Amino acid sequence: AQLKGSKTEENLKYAFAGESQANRRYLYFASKADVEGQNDIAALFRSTAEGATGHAHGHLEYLEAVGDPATGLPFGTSRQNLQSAIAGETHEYTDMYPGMAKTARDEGFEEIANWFETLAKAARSHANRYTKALDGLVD
Amino acid sequence: AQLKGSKTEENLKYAFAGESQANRRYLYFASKADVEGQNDIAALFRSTAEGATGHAHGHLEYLEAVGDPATGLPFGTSRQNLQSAIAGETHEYTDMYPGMAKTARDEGFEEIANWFETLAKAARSHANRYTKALDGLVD
Repeated sequence: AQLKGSKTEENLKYAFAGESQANRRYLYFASKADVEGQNDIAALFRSTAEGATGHAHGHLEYLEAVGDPATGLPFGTSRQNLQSAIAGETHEYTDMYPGMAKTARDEGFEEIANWFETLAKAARSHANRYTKALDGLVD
Repeated sequence: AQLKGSKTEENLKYAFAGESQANRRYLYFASKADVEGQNDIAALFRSTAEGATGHAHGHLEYLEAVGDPATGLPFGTSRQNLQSAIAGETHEYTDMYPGMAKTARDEGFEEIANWFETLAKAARSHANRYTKALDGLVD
């Protein structure tokens, strides 16, 4: 409770975002090393990526006291988690990805705009699957 | 249309941050569902998390030439990837995590301050390991 509204809450959200991206980045770097045949480098990136998973996990555990960094909604139980995932996916397909696609098209990046539209379609599908799972949940 | 400096470059970085966090959040939610015995919700979170990994990979593919979301540095080859990883980890241990630790301590969240300090030390260790890997890289 004391954490809500603090600068530390904001720092935990920022650090969660950074560590989440670090895992994704390090896995991407590992996949590039795979193709290069840099097998030791790939293993190092995968090991450090696992460290970033633990860091992000810890940040999110502290944030369970205040809300999901992506939606502000409570998280913990599957009911709460599904409700938050639905809100996030709905934001992605309604606003974020279509907005990014329009700007990509405005700026002349047609392939990127189509990519964003593909991800809007994916987010709509994921929102609908989460909604169905929530409907079926008896707790 | 030049991607570097465009609004679309910034949107790719932002979308990458969101998809990265989505994977981390969804794996956390999947583990909560495991404990509750909600096996299908757990699998659904894991399946959707795997989709988020693909989305993040696709965003990074577009960003290779313009710069790593975390550092602004070019990425793609193992040498570039190690240089960028070192830069990012060095920022975490010299600036980001120490600053977050100081703020948490000032706000009275002593355990969280120690958590940030632990992560500063971890980032220093990551930077050191990446530096040794770069120093011996055969490319």
